[PDB]
Amino acid sequence: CPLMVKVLDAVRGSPAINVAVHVFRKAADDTWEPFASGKTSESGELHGLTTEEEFVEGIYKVEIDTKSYWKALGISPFHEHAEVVFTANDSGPRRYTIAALLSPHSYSTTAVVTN
Amino acid sequence: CPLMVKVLDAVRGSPAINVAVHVFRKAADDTWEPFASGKTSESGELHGLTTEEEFVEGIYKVEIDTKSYWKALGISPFHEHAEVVFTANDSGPRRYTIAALLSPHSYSTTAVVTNP
Amino acid sequence: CPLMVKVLDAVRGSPAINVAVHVFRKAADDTWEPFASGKTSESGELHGLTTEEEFVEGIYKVEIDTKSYWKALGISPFHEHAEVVFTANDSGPRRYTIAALLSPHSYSTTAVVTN
Amino acid sequence: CPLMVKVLDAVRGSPAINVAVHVFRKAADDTWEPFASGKTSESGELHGLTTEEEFVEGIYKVEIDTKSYWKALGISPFHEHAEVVFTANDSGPRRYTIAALLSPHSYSTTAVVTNP
Repeated sequence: CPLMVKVLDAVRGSPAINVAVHVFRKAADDTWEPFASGKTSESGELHGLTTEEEFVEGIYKVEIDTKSYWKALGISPFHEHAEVVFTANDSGPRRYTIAALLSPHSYSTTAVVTN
Repeated sequence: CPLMVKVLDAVRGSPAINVAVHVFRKAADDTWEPFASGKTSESGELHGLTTEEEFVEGIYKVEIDTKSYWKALGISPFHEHAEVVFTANDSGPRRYTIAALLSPHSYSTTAVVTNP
Repeated sequence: CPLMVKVLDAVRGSPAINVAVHVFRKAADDTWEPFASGKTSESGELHGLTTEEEFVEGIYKVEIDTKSYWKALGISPFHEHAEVVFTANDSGPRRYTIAALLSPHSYSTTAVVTN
Repeated sequence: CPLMVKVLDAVRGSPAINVAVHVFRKAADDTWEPFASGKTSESGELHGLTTEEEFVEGIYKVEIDTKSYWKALGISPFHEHAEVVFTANDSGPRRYTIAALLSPHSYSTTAVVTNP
C-alpha cells in the first residue's frame, strides 16, 4: 500500500490499538471529502487504506482520533484529534508512512517517504 | 495573554522566526471561523493573539504555516502546515501555550495549560 | 530478538541507514561494558542484537552514533550521540524496541515494550 | 546565563517541577567530572548552573533525572534518565538552552544555541 499509518502510545510504551483513523482528500472546492478510514491493529498499524490507482497526487489529510483513545484508557486528553496534512507527489515510486507518537498533552508526527 | 504560540527550528536549534499563525474557532454551524492571526517574532514567540474577554469557551484550531517557513529557506517540506485543535476554557479561563518543534518531515506539538 | 533498535531521520523523512549502534550493560562496579553492536539496515533497523539467554535483567545503555550519521550527510550536528539508558525487567515476556527520531539539534527516543 | 535547562511534562501539559539535573564535563582522561547541578523550579526551568568564566570549551553531559521525577508521582518509567551530550563553546562562547519533553516511556530533547 502507498499510504500507511502507525500510532504509538508514549505513556504506556506500546502501539496505540483500535485507534480510528480517517483520511480525506481535498476536493476542487477546497472541502474535505472521505477517502479512506480504519482502526489501528494490535501492532498499532493500519494497512490497506488505499491502492496505487486510487492514490493520485493532491492534498491529503490524515485524522487520528486520539481523544477517544485516551478517554477509553480513562486518561484526560488535550487535543480533539491529531491532524496530518500533506501533498502526495509522484516524484518516482513512493510509499507514505505517517508515524504518530502520542501523549495526553503532546503528539509527534513524522512522515517516512521511501521508494 | 491567554493564548500564546512558540515555535522552534529543530534543524538549526533556534527559534523559528516569522512563522505565520492562524487561529480559528468552531462556529455554531461546525465551520471554522477566523479568530486571530499573527507571526512569530525573533524569539520564535507570538503574543497578543487575543484577550481574556474575547477568548471564550469553544473548540479552537491553531494553524501554524510550517510549509511557508521551510519554503522560505529553500527547503521542500512534507506537511502543508501543523494544525492544533482543542477545546478551551471549558472549566473556566486558562492560559494556553502551544509549542511546536519543526523539522522538514516531522513536527511535535505540546500544550502547556496553567491558571491565571 | 528481545532487543531491537529503529532510527528515523526527521529531516529527510526516511530511515537512518548505516548508523552505528552500541549496547552496553552496567557491570557490578558501575562501569559500562560492551554487550552488542551493529549498524542500522536499509530500513533503519537493527535486529539480532542479542538472545533471550544473554539478555538478563539489569541496566542497559543504547548509544546511537548520530554525529557520524549527520557528518556523512554533510550536515552539522549538535549532539555527540544519542543515549538511551533503561532497566530490563522480567515482568513476563518482553520485547524491547528503542525508537529514535533524529534532527540536527533535536532527537526523540521512545521505548515500545510488548509481550 | 550560558547554560540553561527547561523540562516539560507531556502527560500533564505543564512544567516539570523539581527535576534534578547533573552536568558533567569530560576530563583530559575521558572520565566524566562533576561540573554543576540543580533542580528545576516551578516554571520547569533551571538557571544559574554556571558562569561564562567557568563554562569553557569541552564535551559536556547534561543528566536529567527523569526516573526520580516519575517515581515521585507514582509512575514506573522506562528510562533511567535522559542524558544530553555535546561539545560546547568550540567556536567561541554561546548560550545553550537544553529543553526536554517528558513522558513515562518517551522523551524529546532539543538544544537552542544563540549568541550573547
